[PDB]
Amino acid sequence: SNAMSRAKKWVQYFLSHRHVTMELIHKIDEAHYDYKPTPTSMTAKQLATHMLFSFYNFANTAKHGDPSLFRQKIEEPETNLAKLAETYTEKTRQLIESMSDDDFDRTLDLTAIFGTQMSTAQFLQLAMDHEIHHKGQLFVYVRGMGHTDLPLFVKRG
Amino acid sequence: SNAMSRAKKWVQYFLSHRHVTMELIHKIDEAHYDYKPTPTSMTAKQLATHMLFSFYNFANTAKHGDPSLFRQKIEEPETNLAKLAETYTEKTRQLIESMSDDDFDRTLDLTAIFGTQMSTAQFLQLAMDHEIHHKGQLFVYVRGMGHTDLPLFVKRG
Ligand code: NI
Ligand code: NI
Repeated sequence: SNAMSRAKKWVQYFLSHRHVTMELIHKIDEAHYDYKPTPTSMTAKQLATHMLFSFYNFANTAKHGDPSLFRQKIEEPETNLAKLAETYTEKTRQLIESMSDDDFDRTLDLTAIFGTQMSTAQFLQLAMDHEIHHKGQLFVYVRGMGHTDLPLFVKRG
Repeated sequence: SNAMSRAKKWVQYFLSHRHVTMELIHKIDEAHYDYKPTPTSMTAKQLATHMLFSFYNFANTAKHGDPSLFRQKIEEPETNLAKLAETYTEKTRQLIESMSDDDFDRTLDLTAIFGTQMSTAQFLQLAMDHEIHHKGQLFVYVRGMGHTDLPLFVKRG
């Protein structure tokens, strides 16, 4: 029988990147929450928050096959990035882990949003691309704040 | 005969990102070739070059199922980024497009390099993650140079 479900594969793929995101987030102290590489860039706190919430929305939508969920506003009082990070990483992990293998084949009607329909797997690949994209930026932020010992962009696990 | 048009799917996936990379590269004039967001960061030219060459090596290696190709040094006189970009984007596109669907299942012995064996498809996903990762950084560079009208990080359709 299969050693792992699709869900389990996606979760490992997710974590191989999100773990790095979290390592980077821990290098950001309150003093740099509002750091910006450029005058028109997001603050570090904005960037990190956007990554956590946006991915949660992708997973949430994917899990429930419901496109309306996608732009549902997340209101969270947490304030402390690191705690926020661990909270939403766990919520996101659990959503994905709870999916069946057919769920990944379900078609999502996203014309209203991406102007197109899409398999749940393509949709999740988009969420990954989005996370990897922003993590790349986060790398630049963190070096800008002066940190030089940075993790590999992706974890061997 | 390739029932899944794997190559063709990968190519479309590749281009949906590489096209944005190229749009960004065109916003970089010779005057900013050596721009760096931080004193310890790669220059814009170094970053863009690294993306073009690294991906070419992934594809090259994938196409020929030959791990030795991977760290083969690329020597290129071009100098002009944009031309370099279009040249290597086309070479990369052609390599991937010329692959059969079984090629994507071939196992690559990469212990010497990543300390692990890997399917060609996982290997190509790594190449994509790497491109997306660096394109994220390139976005920070380009805003830093002063450009504010930036493409979406990925082109759909
Ligand atoms: Ni975003
Ligand atoms: Ni790299």
